[PDB]
Amino acid sequence: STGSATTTPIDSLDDAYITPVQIGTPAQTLNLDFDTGSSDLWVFSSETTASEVDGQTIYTPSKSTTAKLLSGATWSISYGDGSSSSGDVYTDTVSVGGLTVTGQAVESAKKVSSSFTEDSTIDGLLGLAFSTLNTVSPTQQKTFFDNAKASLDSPVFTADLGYHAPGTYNFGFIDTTAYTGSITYTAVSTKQGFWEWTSTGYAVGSGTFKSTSIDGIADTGTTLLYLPATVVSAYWAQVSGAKSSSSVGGYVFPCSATLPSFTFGVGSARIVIPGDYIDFGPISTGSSSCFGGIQSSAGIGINIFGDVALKAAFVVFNGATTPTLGFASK
Ligand SMILES: CC(C)C[C@H](N)CO
Repeated sequence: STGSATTTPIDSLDDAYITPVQIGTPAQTLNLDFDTGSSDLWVFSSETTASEVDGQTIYTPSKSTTAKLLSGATWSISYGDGSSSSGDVYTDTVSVGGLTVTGQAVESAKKVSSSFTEDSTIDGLLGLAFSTLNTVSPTQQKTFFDNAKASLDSPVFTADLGYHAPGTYNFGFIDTTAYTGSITYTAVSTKQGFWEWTSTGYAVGSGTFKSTSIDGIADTGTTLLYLPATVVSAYWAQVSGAKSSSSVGGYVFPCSATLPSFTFGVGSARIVIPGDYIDFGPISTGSSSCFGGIQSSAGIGINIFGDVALKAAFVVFNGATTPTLGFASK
C-alpha cells in the first residue's frame, strides 16, 4: 500500500503545516500537525474541556461505529515549546492520503494548554518519531507509521514541505519526480526516540564550508532551525544590525535586511536554505525588527533541524530495520 497527502502551511510564515486525516466511520476529517519529533496521535474531541476549544474541529468517538475505548489507557505529553495535552484513548480506523490503518490509537484530549486552544487551525498532532516515545500508559501504543509499515510497499515516509506553499507527505514510496539530483542517506540513532543524525557542517552565504559534526533531529513539528550558539553567531554576524534579544527570545534583525543563505552538510552533499526562508517577519505587528529563523539550541539540549531546514529538501524517513535519513535538493 501507499498514501499521499498534501500538507498546507497554517499561516503566511509557515509556522506549522496541517495535513487532513480521516478518523472513524463515517470519516471525521481533522487537520493534524505531522510531527517527526513526537510519537502521539492526539486530537481535540468531544471530551475536550469546552473552554479549551476555540474553533478546532473535534473528533467525536460516539459518532464512529469503529471507535472502541482503550480501557484504562491515559496519556499526557509536554512539548519542547512548553505546551501540553492529556486525556484518554480510543482505537479507530485512521486514513492518511488513502492509506488506512485499523486499530490505531487515537488519543482523545480532555485538556490542552493555552497555545493549542489559541490556534484554531490545528486539530491535533500525528506523531512520526519512534514509538518508544509514545506516552500512553499503562500500555504504550504505536505510531501511525509503525502500524502501517508492514502494509507499505517500502517502509518509508517522505516529507516535502513547501516554502509559503503546500507540500506533500508520502507513505510507502519515494516519488522520484519530487527532487533533483540524488538522495544522500545518512545514519540515524534511535537511542533518544528521534530521527537523530549528524550533519557534516555548514556554510553562511557564499562563505567557505566548515566541516564539523552537528548532531541533531529531523523535526517537522518544530518551526525553526536550532543550532549551536557558535554556528548561529557566525550566521547572524553577516547581517548588519542583527542581535540576540533576551526580551524577544532570540535573534532579531532589521526588516530592511537581505538575509544570506545557510548551507548544511549531509555526508558529502549540501542543502542550501535560501535567505528568504530565514525571515519570520516583524516581532509584533508594524515593527521594523524581524525574527530570525535560525536560533540557538543552547538550553534546549538538542539541535533541531526544523521546518526552516527541512523545507529546503526532499526528506526520506527510512524506517527499515536499520533506520536512515535521506536528503535531496528540490
Ligand atoms: C523534541 C522537541 C524539542 C520537539 C518535538 N517536535 C516535540 O515538541
